[PDB]
Amino acid sequence: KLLAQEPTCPRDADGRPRVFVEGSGAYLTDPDGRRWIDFDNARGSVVLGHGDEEVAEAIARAARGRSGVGTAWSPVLDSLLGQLQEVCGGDVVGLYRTGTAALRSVTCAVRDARDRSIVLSSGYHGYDPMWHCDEPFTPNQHGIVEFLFDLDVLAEWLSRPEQVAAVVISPDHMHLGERWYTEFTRLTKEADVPVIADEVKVGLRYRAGLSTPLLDPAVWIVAKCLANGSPVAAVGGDAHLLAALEDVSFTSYFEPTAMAAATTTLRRMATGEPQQAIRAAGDRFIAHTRAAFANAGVPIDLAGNGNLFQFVCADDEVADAFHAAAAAEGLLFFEGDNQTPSAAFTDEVVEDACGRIDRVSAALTGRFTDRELTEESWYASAWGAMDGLADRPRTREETTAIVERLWE
Amino acid sequence: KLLAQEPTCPRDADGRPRVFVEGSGAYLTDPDGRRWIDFDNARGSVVLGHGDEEVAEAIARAARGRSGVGTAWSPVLDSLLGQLQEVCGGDVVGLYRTGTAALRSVTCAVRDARDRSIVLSSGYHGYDPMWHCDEPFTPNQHGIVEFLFDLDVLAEWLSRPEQVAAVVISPDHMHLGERWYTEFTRLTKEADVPVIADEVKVGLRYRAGLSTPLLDPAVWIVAKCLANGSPVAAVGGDAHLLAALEDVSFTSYFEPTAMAAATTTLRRMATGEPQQAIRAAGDRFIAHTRAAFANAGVPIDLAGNGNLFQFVCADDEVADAFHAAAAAEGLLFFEGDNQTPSAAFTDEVVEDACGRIDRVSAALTGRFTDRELTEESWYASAWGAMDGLADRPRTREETTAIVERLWE
Ligand SMILES: *Cc1c(COP(=O)(O)O)cnc(C)c1O
Ligand SMILES: *Cc1c(COP(=O)(O)O)cnc(C)c1O
Ligand SMILES: [Mg+2]
Ligand SMILES: [Mg+2]
Repeated sequence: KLLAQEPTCPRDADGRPRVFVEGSGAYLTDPDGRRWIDFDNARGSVVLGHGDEEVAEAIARAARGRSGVGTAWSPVLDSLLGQLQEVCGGDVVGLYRTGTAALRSVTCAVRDARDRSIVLSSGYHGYDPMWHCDEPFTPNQHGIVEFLFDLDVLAEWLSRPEQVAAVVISPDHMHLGERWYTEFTRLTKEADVPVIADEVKVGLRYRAGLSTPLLDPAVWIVAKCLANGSPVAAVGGDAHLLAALEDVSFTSYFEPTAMAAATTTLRRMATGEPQQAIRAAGDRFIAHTRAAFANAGVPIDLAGNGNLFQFVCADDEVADAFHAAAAAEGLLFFEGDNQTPSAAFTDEVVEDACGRIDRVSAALTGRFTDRELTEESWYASAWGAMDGLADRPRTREETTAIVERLWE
Repeated sequence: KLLAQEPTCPRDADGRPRVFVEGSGAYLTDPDGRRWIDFDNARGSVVLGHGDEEVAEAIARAARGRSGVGTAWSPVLDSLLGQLQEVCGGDVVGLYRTGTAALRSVTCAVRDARDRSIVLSSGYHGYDPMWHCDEPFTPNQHGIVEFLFDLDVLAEWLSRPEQVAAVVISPDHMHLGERWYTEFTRLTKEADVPVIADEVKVGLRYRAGLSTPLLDPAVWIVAKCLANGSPVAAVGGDAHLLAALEDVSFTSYFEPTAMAAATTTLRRMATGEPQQAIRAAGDRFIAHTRAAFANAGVPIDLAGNGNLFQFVCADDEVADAFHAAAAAEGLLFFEGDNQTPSAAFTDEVVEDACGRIDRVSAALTGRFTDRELTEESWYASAWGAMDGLADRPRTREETTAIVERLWE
């Protein structure tokens, strides 16, 4: 009753936040002592695992003042900035406390440097009201045009390239492939319009770097993979587009526990070793689950890979039944959105999770055999998880019909 | 070089950041092993002392997953929200990662609820470009009117109150007295315009509550005194003005180390005991330093009190020489701004700092004896530390002259 905000979090079927009292690695414990396997992982920001020991020891030393103070530049900051530039590229780098703050700051800075008013956007960029819009494909009151990853609309807006400050996208790799990224980059290069790659979710997710070499971002942002859940985001890119960042400073800039979390995690994510382990383990879970449902006649498929995947259900009634059965087995999925295992999702947790999925599959068998995964199923599922239109062959008239069906 | 941002931090006379390796209580150690006394304390957010052990134990346990996980609601959140409402009041509360994010979100929410576009503002509210303006006393492109704590200008804008959504001020108590606040509240009550009290700096600074009962804020924000430097800011107040906060959610919302720091610190700040201890110790330092300078003919005075004070120097050459001498003695002041001791500024540290000040005063003696603090000295110093005009008697035409002198 006291909270004015509505934070995104796991909720029961009555909409009440699920409470978890502790976590370790891949397991959460609820107030009754029941253990759940976490695939949500603070919306994909816990990539090493809850309570990771190396990060925990670094945070504890930082909390005791051993690794610098919030008052001043610390011996480890240069190494953080240098590694961010080595891994992600760019002339210059910047730090923020949320993805939302980073996205607003760089978008305003790029727009100011470009002295142009229109920003073409796809994907979620945070909670700030500058991104709110009543309708797609037209400018909101902040000059932002949502284009739902539709390249026909993008091409039309880029046909008047001089009024476009930038194109900002949150890259998705479950439903957008090589053809989409090749054409996206072709259009933006042709228009000579800088690209802001919002990689808050996919930067460092798949490898020690940004998510695809088919993008040539003028500015990038990463965050969820950077600090095992501690509140750090980073940006980098062309110096002149980020000139306005000279005005950015905030009180907790040098706070040592955030710095310990980001440096310790980035050093490990820069080895590529966590992403390779998660990919293998998550891929085994996906393969098992896809086969389990298909053999049981359960109309649920999967998209994505071990690092980041989603469930595709025939309809919302199947999805509701799936989520209720998953919760009953102690599987904690980010409902309707993307599942992101951490490095604590090891071979033994995979076996546990596969066993829980066997019980989920048994619980759904015979209930929805008549339902089919349709083109509509895939569009609706993708929309819920990557905030726009899947790259599936479609006509322009179908684009309109899908958007009218799925908007709001 | 790599950093696109310009974070506020202690810098040498060439503008290079000073590095500190570790800190404990009130003492910092530099790369050469020299011990410095911190009066900056992460811009006033370290109020218990660097590496406070009780906070460090709470942070370390949270870092091991023992006190909730970033994935989900945990009991510590319920306790923090209740503590905030108990100490600061209000219908509802919200949490943010910086003061800047809190001020932008609250201001946007209040403007939306009030369905009016003009916001009257004094004081610093964070780094967001919404606060930037070319000129005081006129609306910027976001509808914000800077009025530099001038009540004649405020009265002028409030004489046509229906266009005014809110008045947001960062209360200063070094240069604005009880009569300023009585008239401010009289004017805003008369206009029936809600007040947003940006208490990011002074909330809980002087006692276990907001900074003055002479203000009647519809919405408050606190942060620097909340979490001993960990990145937490809080807001609260009238539910209808904060309705838009339902749209606020961010990935690290449930991050456990931040909540551990905030609950542990707030528990102590709620007793009023740290603020009383700091007041006493800082007052002893102020008294010693005022006399040391005055008795040596050094034209530097102090304003404020033990919780929050500043140096008032005759001119910029005196200020530069003072800062260089202080650094040479290992005194770390927030240059040109406010000094905010922590609860680790105990009798022993007071004695050490007073001896260091004796050497600063010795280094300055005989260099500036012929100079005096003028009204210009006081306006210039106050402008640098509290971001507007001191409450000194002046005409409307004199307001114009001071502002023309001091506006960048
Ligand atoms: C979550 C997310 C953001 C916002 O990050 P916060 O830290 O939650 O503000 C921005 N962009 C993308 C692509 C995201 O997934
Ligand atoms: C420092 C400060 C802010 C901004 O807070 P950050 O956490 O630095 O963004 C806002 N208001 C006041 C009064 C401040 O002193
Ligand atoms: Mg989503
Ligand atoms: Mg200041």
